[PDB]
Amino acid sequence: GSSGSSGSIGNAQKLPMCDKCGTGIVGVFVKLRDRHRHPECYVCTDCGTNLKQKGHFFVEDQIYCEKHARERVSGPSSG
Ligand SMILES: [Zn+2]
Ligand SMILES: [Zn+2]
Repeated sequence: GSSGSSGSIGNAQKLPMCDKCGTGIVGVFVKLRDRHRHPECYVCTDCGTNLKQKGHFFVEDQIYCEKHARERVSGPSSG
């Protein structure tokens, strides 16, 4: 464990907090339409594949891989 993260600081430039985890992003990242995510979180939510090239889909306010997304957008409906 690190048990660090020390350093007193006042105001700070606004950062696009990731959606998957929920933490202020810094540096390289994947900016979504109206949302923001990390360069590693951008991966699918079901399995976790790099949607960098493949791409991400919108289902129930979530992101998945065409492989999973298609299955969700097409099929049953979980209340
Ligand atoms: Zn994240
Ligand atoms: Zn998936």
